[PDB]
Amino acid sequence: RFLKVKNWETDVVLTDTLHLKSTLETGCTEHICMGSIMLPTKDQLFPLAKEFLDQYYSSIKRFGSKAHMDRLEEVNKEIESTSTYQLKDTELIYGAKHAWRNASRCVGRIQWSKLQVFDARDCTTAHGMFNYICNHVKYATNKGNLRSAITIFPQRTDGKHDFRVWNSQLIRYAGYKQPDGSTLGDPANVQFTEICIQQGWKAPRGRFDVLPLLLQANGNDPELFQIPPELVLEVPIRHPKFDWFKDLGLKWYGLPAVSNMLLEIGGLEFSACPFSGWYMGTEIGVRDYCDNSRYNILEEVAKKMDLDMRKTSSLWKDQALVEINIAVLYSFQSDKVTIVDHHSATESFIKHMENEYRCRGGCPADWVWIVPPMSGSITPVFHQEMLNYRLTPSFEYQPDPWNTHVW
Amino acid sequence: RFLKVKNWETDVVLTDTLHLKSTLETGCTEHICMGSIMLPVRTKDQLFPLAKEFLDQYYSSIKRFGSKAHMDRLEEVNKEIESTSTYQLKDTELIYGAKHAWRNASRCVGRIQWSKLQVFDARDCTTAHGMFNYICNHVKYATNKGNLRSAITIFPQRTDGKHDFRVWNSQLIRYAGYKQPDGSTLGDPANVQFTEICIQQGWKAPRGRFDVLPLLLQANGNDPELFQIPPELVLEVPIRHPKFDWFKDLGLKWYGLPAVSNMLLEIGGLEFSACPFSGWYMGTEIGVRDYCDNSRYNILEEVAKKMDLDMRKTSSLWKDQALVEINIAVLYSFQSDKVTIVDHHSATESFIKHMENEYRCRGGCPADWVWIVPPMSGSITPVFHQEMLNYRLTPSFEYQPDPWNTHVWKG
Ligand code: HEM
Ligand code: HEM
Ligand SMILES: N=C(Nc1cccc(OCCOc2cccc(NC(=N)c3cccs3)c2)c1)c1cccs1
Ligand SMILES: N=C(Nc1cccc(OCCOc2cccc(NC(=N)c3cccs3)c2)c1)c1cccs1
Ligand SMILES: C[C@H](O)[C@H](O)[C@H]1CNc2nc(N)[nH]c(=O)c2N1
Ligand SMILES: C[C@H](O)[C@H](O)[C@H]1CNc2nc(N)[nH]c(=O)c2N1
Ligand SMILES: [Zn+2]
Repeated sequence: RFLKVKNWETDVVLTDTLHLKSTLETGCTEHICMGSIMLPTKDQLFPLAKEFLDQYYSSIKRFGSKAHMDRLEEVNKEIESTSTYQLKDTELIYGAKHAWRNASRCVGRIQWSKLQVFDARDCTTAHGMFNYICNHVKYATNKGNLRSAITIFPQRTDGKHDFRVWNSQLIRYAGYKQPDGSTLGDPANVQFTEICIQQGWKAPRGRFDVLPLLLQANGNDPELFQIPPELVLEVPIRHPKFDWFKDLGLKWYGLPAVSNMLLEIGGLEFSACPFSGWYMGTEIGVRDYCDNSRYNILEEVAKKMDLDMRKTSSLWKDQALVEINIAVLYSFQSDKVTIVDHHSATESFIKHMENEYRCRGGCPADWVWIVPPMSGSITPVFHQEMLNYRLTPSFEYQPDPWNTHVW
Repeated sequence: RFLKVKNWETDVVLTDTLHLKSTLETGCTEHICMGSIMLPVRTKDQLFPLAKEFLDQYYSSIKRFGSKAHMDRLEEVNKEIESTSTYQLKDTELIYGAKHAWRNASRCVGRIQWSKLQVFDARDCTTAHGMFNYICNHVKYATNKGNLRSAITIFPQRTDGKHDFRVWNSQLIRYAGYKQPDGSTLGDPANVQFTEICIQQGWKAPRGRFDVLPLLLQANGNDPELFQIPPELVLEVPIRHPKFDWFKDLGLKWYGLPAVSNMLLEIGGLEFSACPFSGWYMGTEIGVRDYCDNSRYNILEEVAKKMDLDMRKTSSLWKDQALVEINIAVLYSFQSDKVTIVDHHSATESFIKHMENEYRCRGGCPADWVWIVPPMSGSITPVFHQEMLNYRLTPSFEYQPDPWNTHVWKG
């Protein structure tokens, strides 16, 4: 019931009790571990509301105070009557920060309590959503000095009136499958790029075309909007030693802003809740550039490096991978856009884990996601046992809106 | 129940039914995942069903399930268990069992090779001197002058738990570690505790950085005894780099034969506490873990210095750059010396094909992602993008406690 996790590099042992408040389910059973699988009513709501308000009033040292019991009563009445309820701003801010705090796949959680929350619950149209999103982008970008932020649109009601950002992130590059047969731009978004075009977007038809936003208010059909390019901070990618590198023509955007997730607070569902922080360098240089299904440039870079590409055992993929990643880090740093390297982010996370064990009794952590996609064992997280369990408030996946929306 | 796994690079979907034959536990539940936790005497009572399960499997594999040979063997084993409280495997069953334990090893990326395993039956062994002799023959046969051949040597099974056969070494060939009075370590930090046991037991330690440890062998529950493996039997590779000439001057070498000797082999409920097995190395095992772990030889800094990387900020990725060079060096040295090694691209690719084949022919392939994904360059290997299901089949290899922790000294 009280579980230990060991670091094998340092022998440090931490004791986890926090998991015993695990509300949701993992995918795993006594018989089968699913640790590597990507995705394994009025009276439903009151338990959920109560559990949440209990931890809220607990966090501000007021558990079992008149104000506590009075708020339980009030929410109880509102549910009983309206079949939902509204969070106070304070509860909203706390819930959002905790959804991030509880994100077991997130290495960047040392930062969890410095989160700017933009309350967009009064939003009614896609234009209003667009306004809110531009403001969020400008605020978070902050001329390169990135600041974490979330903008929270109205909660689900009867589930026919959902707010959705159809983009998977606010800022992504377009994907076009060509008469050629290959893929121009980013193949991850080919489907979304066509949904945009079939909706009316005019594609500059290049390799790094910032996609238009595609926004759905109150259950209506989504609308297209171009983010002011002055709001979209981009970084040309160059190497501190290879001058031919620039000629590959690589760029990336400064602001990662996840916009397809569902935020659950006290049983309430926020289906549009775009949030942003900043990149760990390997996200761009390992995954975005080098995944076979992505910009897949390893082969191109290895050539320019004139590595021996004759045999996998020369480790040419590996040598290139590193250079690409030194470049990404160098470029962002040079242009003074916030980025973190995987060494630094993982050391931060170990420090964060320690804090959370000490101050909270634990820290849900998904090793499969926390270990960076390169250089795993030379980062301290590789040697750290983690326990993964699901706490609420949380961020959850939700189906792509096109697979649900009725026109 | 039918379970699906997807590969996110290829969209290939596989269906697992094999997980339904899974007996043992994972550590996980509906409410917690222990997927990254390194480690999460039987009566007749429990022995009967385990023996039967195993013999049903064995008799299915040979296409004789429900045969008279199948039933007779069931009766015979059953009679032996209630007469003697245990039983003996036939040679054929032992061989099949050891093969299947390997095939069922979900942390093993090398399983494409599972069916080519040389099994050495050391069940007539009675003394530590006998064990030394078996282990020398295994080392020589496996090494095969650099052209490595997989093998396992199976010493007698557990009886009452007071008569265990154990190899105290964690692998047959491993380098000494010595903690110095100044807090630093000479040789391999992973082996300090074992090295000290050896010295205590009377080993005269050369006290250098690459001293091959003596075998420490326990027969029949007796106190263990020390033996030196003949040096002529220990194949080693000096480490050099194909472009970096100062690399040899780092003074590194490694042994060619990885041979694990501290695991427990479980077959039909029988427990084989000494079952050293060997194959060959994946390059990263030496180049990433053995040399570059902070708690191991930890040569990353010295290598980085000599490459003259900028070591003042981690975001230079100097650690990453040096790691790759060390690993290129390991593969180059082994290949140049004609000692079998496999790089992590080639091994993980083979594993993916093995895995798809296993889904087709067997209905599944238990696989531990945490262990199967290499310790460098994860996402540029096809296993990183492969969803895997982890579950436990027998026959199996299991952990067991280090014997110095449980042994009753006879004196
Ligand atoms: C402050 C800078 C931040 C850094 C460096 C950081 C780092 C990361 C990284 C590297 C991943 C894995 C992503 C992938 O492989 O696609 C991740 C996942 C995640 N992060 Fe953080 N993060 C940061 C801020 C945040 C913020 C502000 C939130 C929410 C408020 C958050 C919530 C999550 C969630 C929900 C996931 C998992 C997404 C999924 O499961 O697909 N992150 N983060
Ligand atoms: C034939 C060449 C082979 C290669 C390249 C190979 C590769 C590997 C590698 C890289 C690991 C991870 C080890 C670590 O990180 O320490 C591993 C684990 C394992 N392998 Fe294989 N292997 C091979 C043959 C075998 C054989 C012959 C057996 C048994 C007959 C075996 C059984 C296992 C087991 C039980 C583990 C898990 C160890 C543990 O849980 O600590 N391997 N193998
Ligand atoms: N990239 C793919 N798909 C895909 C398509 C569209 C979006 C997408 O995003 C994955 C989620 O990305 C995240 C999630 C959380 C955090 C981050 N990275 C960040 N640093 C932050 C985002 C927001 C705050 S921090 C990125 C992934 C695929 C490759 C191979 C098969 S599918
Ligand atoms: N390396 C450590 N300890 C340690 C000591 C002695 C042995 C040891 O080995 C770990 C397991 O080793 C394996 C297991 C299975 C396969 C392999 N590698 C192989 N290619 C094969 C070995 C035998 C057949 S194939 C290595 C690990 C530690 C570092 C930090 C904390 S503990
Ligand atoms: C805590 C974690 O499970 C531990 O450090 C693991 C991670 N993955 C591993 N994978 C392999 N192949 N070998 C290992 O020793 C480890 N160590
Ligand atoms: C199948 C496997 O779980 C999947 O490829 C995961 C592995 N670990 C990951 N880790 C991170 N951080 N991001 C990812 O997209 C993935 N992909
Ligand atoms: Zn699990």
